[PDB]
Amino acid sequence: DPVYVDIDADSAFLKALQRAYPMFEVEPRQVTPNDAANARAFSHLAIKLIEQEIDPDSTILDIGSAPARRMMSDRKYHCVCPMRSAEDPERLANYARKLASAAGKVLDRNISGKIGDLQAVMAVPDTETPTFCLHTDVSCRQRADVAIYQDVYAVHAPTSLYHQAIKGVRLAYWVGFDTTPFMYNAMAGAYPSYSTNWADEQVLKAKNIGLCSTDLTEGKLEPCDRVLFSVGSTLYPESRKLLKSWHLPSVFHLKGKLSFTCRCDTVVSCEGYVVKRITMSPGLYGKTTGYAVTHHADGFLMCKTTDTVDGERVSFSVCTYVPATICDQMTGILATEVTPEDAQKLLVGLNNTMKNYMIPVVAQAFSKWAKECRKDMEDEKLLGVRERTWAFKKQKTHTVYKRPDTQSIQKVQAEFDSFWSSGLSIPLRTRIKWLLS
Amino acid sequence: DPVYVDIDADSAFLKALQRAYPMFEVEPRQVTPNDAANARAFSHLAIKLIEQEIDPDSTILDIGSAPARRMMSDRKYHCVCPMRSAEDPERLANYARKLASAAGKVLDRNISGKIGDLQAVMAVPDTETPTFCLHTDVSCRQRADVAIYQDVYAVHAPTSLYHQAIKGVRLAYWVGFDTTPFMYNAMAGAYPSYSTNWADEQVLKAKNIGLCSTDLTEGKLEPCDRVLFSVGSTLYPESRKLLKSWHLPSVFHLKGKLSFTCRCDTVVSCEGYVVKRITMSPGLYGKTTGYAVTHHADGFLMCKTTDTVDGERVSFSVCTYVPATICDQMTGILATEVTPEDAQKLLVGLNNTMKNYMIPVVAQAFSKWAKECRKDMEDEKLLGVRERTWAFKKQKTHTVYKRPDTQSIQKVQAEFDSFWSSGLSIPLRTRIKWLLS
Amino acid sequence: DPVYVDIDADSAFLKALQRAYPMFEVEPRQVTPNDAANARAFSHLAIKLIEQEIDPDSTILDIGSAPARRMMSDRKYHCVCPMRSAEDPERLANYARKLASAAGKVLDRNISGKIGDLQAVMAVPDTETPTFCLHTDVSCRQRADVAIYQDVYAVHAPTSLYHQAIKGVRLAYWVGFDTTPFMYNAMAGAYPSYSTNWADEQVLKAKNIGLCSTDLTEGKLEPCDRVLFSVGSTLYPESRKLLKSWHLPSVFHLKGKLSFTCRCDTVVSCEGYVVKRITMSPGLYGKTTGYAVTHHADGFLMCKTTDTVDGERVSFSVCTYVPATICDQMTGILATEVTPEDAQKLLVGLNNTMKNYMIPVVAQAFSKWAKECRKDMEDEKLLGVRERTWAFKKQKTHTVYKRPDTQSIQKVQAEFDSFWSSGLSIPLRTRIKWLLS
Ligand SMILES: Nc1ncnc2c1ncn2[C@@H]1O[C@H](CSCC[C@H](N)C(=O)O)[C@@H](O)[C@H]1O
Ligand SMILES: Nc1ncnc2c1ncn2[C@@H]1O[C@H](CSCC[C@H](N)C(=O)O)[C@@H](O)[C@H]1O
Ligand SMILES: Nc1ncnc2c1ncn2[C@@H]1O[C@H](CSCC[C@H](N)C(=O)O)[C@@H](O)[C@H]1O
Ligand SMILES: [Mg+2]
Ligand SMILES: [Mg+2]
Ligand SMILES: [Mg+2]
Ligand SMILES: [Zn+2]
Ligand SMILES: [Zn+2]
Ligand SMILES: [Zn+2]
Repeated sequence: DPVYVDIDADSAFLKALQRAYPMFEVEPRQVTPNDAANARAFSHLAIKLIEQEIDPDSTILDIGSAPARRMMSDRKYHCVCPMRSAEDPERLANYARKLASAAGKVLDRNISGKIGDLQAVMAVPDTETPTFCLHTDVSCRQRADVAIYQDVYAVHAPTSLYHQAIKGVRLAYWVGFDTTPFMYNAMAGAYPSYSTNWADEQVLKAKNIGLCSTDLTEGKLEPCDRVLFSVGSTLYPESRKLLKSWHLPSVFHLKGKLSFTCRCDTVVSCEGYVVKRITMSPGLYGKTTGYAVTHHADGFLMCKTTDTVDGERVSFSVCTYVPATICDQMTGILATEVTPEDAQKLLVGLNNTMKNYMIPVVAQAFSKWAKECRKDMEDEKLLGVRERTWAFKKQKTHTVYKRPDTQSIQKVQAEFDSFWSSGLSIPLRTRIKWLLS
Repeated sequence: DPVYVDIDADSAFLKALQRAYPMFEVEPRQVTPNDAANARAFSHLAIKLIEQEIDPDSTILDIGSAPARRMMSDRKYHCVCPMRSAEDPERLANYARKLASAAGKVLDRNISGKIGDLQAVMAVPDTETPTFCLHTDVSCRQRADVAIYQDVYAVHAPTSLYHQAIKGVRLAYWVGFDTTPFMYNAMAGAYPSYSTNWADEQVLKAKNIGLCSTDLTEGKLEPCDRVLFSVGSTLYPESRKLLKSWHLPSVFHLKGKLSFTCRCDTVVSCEGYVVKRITMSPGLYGKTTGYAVTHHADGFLMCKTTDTVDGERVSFSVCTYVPATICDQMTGILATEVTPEDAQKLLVGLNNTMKNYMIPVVAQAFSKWAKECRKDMEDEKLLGVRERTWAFKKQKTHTVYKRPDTQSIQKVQAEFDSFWSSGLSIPLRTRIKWLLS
Repeated sequence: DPVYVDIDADSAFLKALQRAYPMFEVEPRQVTPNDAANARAFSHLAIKLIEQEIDPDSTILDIGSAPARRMMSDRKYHCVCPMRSAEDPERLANYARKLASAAGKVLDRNISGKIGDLQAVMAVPDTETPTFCLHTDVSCRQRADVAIYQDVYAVHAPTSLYHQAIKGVRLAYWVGFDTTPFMYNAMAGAYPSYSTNWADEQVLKAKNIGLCSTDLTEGKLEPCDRVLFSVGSTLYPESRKLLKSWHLPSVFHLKGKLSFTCRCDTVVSCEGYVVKRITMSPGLYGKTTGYAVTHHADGFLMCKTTDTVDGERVSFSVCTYVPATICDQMTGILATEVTPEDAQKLLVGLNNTMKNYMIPVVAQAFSKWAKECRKDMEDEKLLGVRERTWAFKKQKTHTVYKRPDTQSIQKVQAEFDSFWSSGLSIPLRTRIKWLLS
C-alpha cells in the first residue's frame, strides 16, 4: 500500500509530495547520498500513478526507455531503445547484468521470455520482439494503445505523436520540467526545489548566476538555440526548439493521410515538474483557438539583471520560482517605493523556506515592480481612448511578476499538416551475449 | 444520507457550502489534486438537490450532456448529444468504456438497455432511442416534461425554451456562472472563490490582471463579442450575446403559433454560482414590466483602472466580488478621504479571507468611492428642482459599489415573437462498436 | 402546541418574533435557503393567530388567494381566485398537483370534495362551489361572515369592504406592510429587517440608494403613481393610490343603498409589518373626525439627500426605521452641534444591531436635526402671539424624526358614498383536467 522514497526523513520536500499525491502514503527510506533525490522521487510517484490509472492487459510503448526500470513490473512493456546518446551502452549492459542475476529466484515475471527476446535481438538486430527493439520512434512496427515519455526532450512532439497515432495509440503521457520559462525567452534560470540551474551557452563565463565560472583580473546579445541543464551534478545539453515544441495548446488537429483531433491537459504539478495527459481521436471535430494556459500556484518571476561576462559588463533576463507564503507576506510592503537593500533585509527576516543564493536578485525584482506600479497610478488616461498622434510611445518594463492564483496565456500553433541503420557494434553484441550466458 | 465532496478537509469553502445547502450533510473526501474542485462540488450538490425536488417516473431531457455522468442514476434521462465541440469524441469513448466495464456487476440500472440503445444509434445515426440521440436542441423529437441545462453557454435562451415548450416541457433548470458582470459591460473580471478569471480578447497582453501575459522592453477601445474564460487551467471561449441572453426578467411571454407565459427565479446562490428555475404555462396572462433584479449577499465592485497593454498605457474597467465581513469592517474608515496606500495597509491588516492578488485594485476603488461621496455632500441642490440652462453638466463616475443587502435592477426584453446532418465519421463509429464488443 | 418557522436558529429576528406573539412558542427549523424568510414567518404566525381568534363552523372568504396554502386546514375556506396576474396559472397547477398527490393518505380533510369542486369549476367556469370560484371580489355570490386579505395591495379598500358587507360579513383582517411612509410622500425607502427596498420609477438610475443601478462615465421632480417593491429578490409593481387607500381612520361610515358604521385598529406590529382588524355594523351611529394615528415603537426617519441620477445631481427624500436602543443611546450627543463624520463614527461604535448600508444617511439626518433644534432655542417669540406683517416667513425643514413612544396623526376621508369574463383558456383547463386524473 505505501510508497517508499529515497529522501531524508527530515526534509521539507516531503510535505509538498504529500500534497501532490493525495491518493498515496509516502514514507521516507534513505539509502544513498544522491544529490538529485527529489526529481527521482517525483518520477517514481508519477509512474506509480500512471500505472494505477490505466487498465491491465494493455501493451505500453516506452519511448527512449531504460529497460532495467521495467523489469520487476507486472504490466506489458515494449521498450523502444536506439543507441543515440553516450549513456546507452551502460544502460544495456546493466539491463543484461540484472537479468542474469535473478534468473530463477523470480518466477512471477516473464524473465525467461525477456532473456529470449534479448538473445534474439542480439542475434539479428532488425527484428521486433514482444519486449525489445532497436528502432526509433518513427520506425518501430509494434502496435499498442498507450505510449509513455519519461524525461524525453529530444523529439519533435507533433511528428512523434502522429506516428504514434497512425498505429492505434489512443493515450499518451509526458513527464518532465515545465516549459513556461522558455516561452518567455529568458537567458538563464533556476528550479531551486530540485537543485537545478540552466543557462544559455553564451553566458557560461558570468559571475553571479547559478551555473557559471570566471577568473580573477585587474582590468548584440540574444538567446540562441543551445542550452545547458545541470541536475545536481549531472549535465545535459538541450535545444530550445524541441523544448518549445512540447508546449501544446488545449485542442489541436493532425491532418495527413489520416486525421486526428487531440487535446492536452496537466494533471500533476509540483514546483516545476509536471505530468501531461494527451488524448487523440479519429476524425476532425470542432475548431481551434491556438492558446495555451499555465496556472500558477507559486510565484513566477522574470527580471533584468546586470553582470560581467568574461570581464565585460552586460544586462540580460533571468527567471525563478518563489514560495506562496513569502509572496503573501510581502503584499503590504510593496504598496510603497522600497530600496533593494531594505527588501533584502525584510526577505531575510521572513526566511529556510527558500534557498539563500536566489535572494539578492528577487529583492531586486520586487523593488522595481513596485516602482513601475506607482507611475501607472500617476499617469491616468481616459476611458476607451488611445493617444496615437503617427506614433505612440512605449513604456519600459523591467519585471514580470505572476502572483499565485493567476494564469499565463500564449498564442501557439494548432494546425499541423507536414510530418534506418542498426548502429550497434560487434564487440558490444559479443559482450552482451557473454554476459547473458 | 450524507453527500461527499472532493475537497480538502481544511478548506474554508466548506463552510459556505453548508450555508447554501442546509438540507444536506456535506463531508470532505479528497481523492484527486484537481485545481477546479470547488466548481465541481457545487455542480454535484446542485444536481443532487434538483433530483430530490422533482418526482420519479418523469423523463428528463439533458441538453448538451456528458452521458457518463448519468449512468449510475435511477431516474430516466434522455441525453441530447450532438458533436459540435472538440471534447465530445473523448466523452463518447469514455461513456462506451464505462458501459463495457460494468456489464454484469450492476443490475439495478438499465445497463443492457443502454448498451442496446448505443449500438442501435451506432448502426443508424438518425434514430431516437429512450436514452440517446445525436440531434441538437431544436431537432430532437423526444417528448418529456423536464429539461436541464448544466454549464451550457452556447444557445439562445428564448428560442431553445420555446422549442422545449412546444413539446410539453413544463419545468427547466439552469446551472452556471452569474451573468451580472456582463450586464454592466466590463472589460475583465474574476470569480476568486472558484479560481476563475476572464478577459476580453483585446486585453490579453496586459500586465496586472488575472489572465494576461507580456514581455520585457526598453521603450477607440470598447468591449467586443469574443471573451475567454479560465477555470483552474481549463480554457473556454464564449460570446457576449449568448451570455447576456440568459439574464431573464421575472415574467415574460412567448408568442408564436402557440403562446406561453413563463417566469424565472433564482433558488441557490453562492459567491458567483447560481441555480435558476423557470416555469412555463400555456396561454397569455397578466402583463410584463421588463426588469431583472439581482440580490447581493456579498459586495460587488466595478472600477476603472490604468494599465499597459503591449507597452501602451490605457484605461478600462474591471469587476470583482468582496466578502461581506470585510465590507462591514470598512464602514467607519470610508467616512473620510483616504489614500490608496493607507487603504491597502488597512485591508492587509484586516485580512486569508480573500485572495491577495485582488487587493491592490480593491484598495484603489474604495479610495475613489469615498471621495466621490464627499463632493456630493458639498454641492447640495433644492428639493424637487433641476437646473437645465439648453444643457446640463454630467458628473464623472469612476466606481460602482453594491453593498451587501442591496439590489441591482436592469431593463431587458420581455416579449418574444421570432424564433440537419449527422456529423459523425466511420472510424469513430467503428471504434465505438469495437469498444462495446 | 409550538409553531415552527423556517429561519436559522442563530438569527436575531427570532427575539422580536417572540415579543410580537407572546401566546405561542416559536421554534426555528430551517429547511430552505430562502432570502425572504422573515416575511414568510410573520405571515405564517399571523394566520395562526387569526385562526385561533375566530370560532369554528364559520365560512371564511379568502380574497385573492393561493389555494394550496389552505389545503391542510380544518376550517371552511372559500377561495376567490381570478387570473389577473402572471403568477396565477402556476399557483393553480401547483394546487391541482398537491391535491392529486395526497388523495387517499389524508382523510380528515374534505379532499374528495375539493377535487369534485375543482373538476366542476373546470367543466363550467361560471359556477360557485363551496371551496372555489373564478370571480373577483365584487362579483362573487357566496355569503359568509369573515373575510381575509393577505398581502393584497391591488384593490380600493372602501369599495371592496362595502361589497363584502352587503353580503353579511361582519369581520375582516388585513396583513401587509405599513402604509405610513406613503402618507409622508417619500421618494424611496427601506424595510431593513425584512431585506426590502422600494423606489419611485423615476430614480431607478441613482447610485447610492437600496434599489438602483448606474454606469461609469467621464462627464420639476415629484413623486408619481408607479412604485417598485423588491422583497429579497422578488419584484412587485404597485400604485400609490391603492396603497394610500388602506390607511383608514379610526371610525368611518359607508352610505349607499344600505348603511354601515365601521372601525379599524392595529393588533400586531413588528418593525414594518402590521395586522389590522376591521368591524362593520348596520346603521349609522355617532360622528367622525377623520384622523388616523400611528404608534412608533422604533424610530422613524425621513430626510433630504443629494445624489446623481443618470449623471445629473439632484435632491429628494428617503425614509427608514431605526432600532430603539440606538435612538436611546444617541440622546446625549444630540444636545450639541455635530458633524456627519463624527456621528458616523459614533454610530459605528455603537453598532450588528442594524444594517450597515443604511448608516451613512442616518448619520446625515441626525446631524441636521440637532442643528435645526439650536436655531429654535435662539429665536424665541412671545406667548400667544404671531407676527404676520401681509406675509410671514416659513422656515426650512430638512428632517422629520419620530422618536420611540410618539404618535403620528393625519387627516383622511371618513365619509364614503360612491362605489365579467372568465378569462381562462382551453389548454389550461385541459392541463388541469389531465393533472387531476
Ligand atoms: N528519435 C528518437 N526516438 C526514440 N528514442 C530516442 C530518440 N532520440 C533519442 N532517443 C533516446 O531518448 C533517450 C533520452 S535519455 C531518457 C532515458 C529514460 N527515459 C530515463 O528515464 O532515464 C536517450 O537514451 C536516447 O537514446
Ligand atoms: N445547439 C446545441 N444544442 C444542443 N447541444 C449543444 C448545442 N450547441 C452546443 N451543444 C453542446 O453543449 C455542450 C457544452 S459543454 C457542456 C457539457 C456538459 N453539460 C458538462 O457538464 O460537462 C457541448 O458538448 C456541445 O456539444
Ligand atoms: N379585483 C380583484 N379581486 C380579487 N382578487 C384580485 C383582484 N385583483 C387582483 N387580485 C388577485 O390578488 C392576488 C394578489 S397576489 C396575493 C396572493 C396571495 N394572497 C398570497 O399570499 O400569495 C393576485 O393573485 C390577483 O389575482
Ligand atoms: Mg545519476
Ligand atoms: Mg478537467
Ligand atoms: Mg419566492
Ligand atoms: Zn519496437
Ligand atoms: Zn433525442
Ligand atoms: Zn365565489
